Amino acid sequence: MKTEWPELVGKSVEEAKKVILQDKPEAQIIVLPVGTIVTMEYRIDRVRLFVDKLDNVAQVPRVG
Repeated sequence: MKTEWPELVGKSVEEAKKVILQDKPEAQIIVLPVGTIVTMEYRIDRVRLFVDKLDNVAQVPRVG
């Protein structure tokens, strides 16, 4: 199972969603500002995108 998407740093949310859904059709994609604190529970189906002021992916997306 692919768990990380280093190739998406710098890319838009639209691009990131297209790629993650190709790779991971069940993905629940969540978009948060960089630095947002999340709760600890694990979801194998979730991929969070931490984005910058311009809605570009700012750090490597991972499952969880």
